[PDB]
Amino acid sequence: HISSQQHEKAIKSYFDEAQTQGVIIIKEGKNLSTYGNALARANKEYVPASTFDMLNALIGLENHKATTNEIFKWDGKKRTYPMWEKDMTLGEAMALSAVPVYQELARRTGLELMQKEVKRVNFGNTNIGTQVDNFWLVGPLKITPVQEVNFADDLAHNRLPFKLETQEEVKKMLLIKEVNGSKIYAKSGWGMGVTPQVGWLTGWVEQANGKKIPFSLNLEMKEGMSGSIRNEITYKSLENLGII
Ligand SMILES: C[C@@H](O)[C@H]1C(=O)N2C(C(=O)O)=C(S[C@@H]3CN[C@H](C(N)=O)C3)[C@H](C)[C@H]12
Repeated sequence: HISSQQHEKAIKSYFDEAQTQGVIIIKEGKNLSTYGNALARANKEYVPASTFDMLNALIGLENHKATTNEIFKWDGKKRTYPMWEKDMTLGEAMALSAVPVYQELARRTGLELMQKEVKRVNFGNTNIGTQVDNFWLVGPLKITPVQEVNFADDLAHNRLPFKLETQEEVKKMLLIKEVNGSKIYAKSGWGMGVTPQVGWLTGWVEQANGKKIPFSLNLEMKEGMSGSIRNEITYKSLENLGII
């Protein structure tokens, strides 16, 4: 019905109007489409930031460093975001993007096991360096938007090298919206200790019929933008292409 010229124009506009630069890669079956107002970002490397939480969770549960019911006690230190100053499960930590909890998990896994697991899964550039607790925030781990949607495709279809149980455990943590009768599973990332800042929203749509449509939005965050513009742009784009 609508031409691809209009889809492309509309999706470019969503990025234009938020005063950023970025892309969203969508995958339908085995076919990858690139949209936004900066198409050349697609194969450039950025730190994954809290998008890593997904894999971190996978590794931790697979290797029995945590339980889905386990309560990570707040240590009582002042937290940069007060929504973090509480006890939570990996699940609650996923929604809140509670880095302290994910750092605990990283420490439990340990640098050695972390390095092996990330080679094994072949995630991004696969280098995690020497600091087990911040590699996903400031480097040297980097990944492309194309890689991210492929990782999201793997996970949506349970193709990652981990028990099915582990995958389902981690996926249940990822539900962020129900729209129309479709479900949006995804994780945000905001890389604040890199210059310029990067923003991510990776996951998939599970439609009523059962098909799964993976996506990765990636754009530059600039000082004093709201994090939800990542969501908003993603939603409009999925809706423009009638994926929701
Ligand atoms: C919407 C917004 O308030 C909140 C949110 O969501 N964000 C995310 C996210 O999507 O990864 C983070 S992560 C954190 C920021 N500083 C840490 C760092 N060294 O980069 C990592 C914020 C808490 C920001």
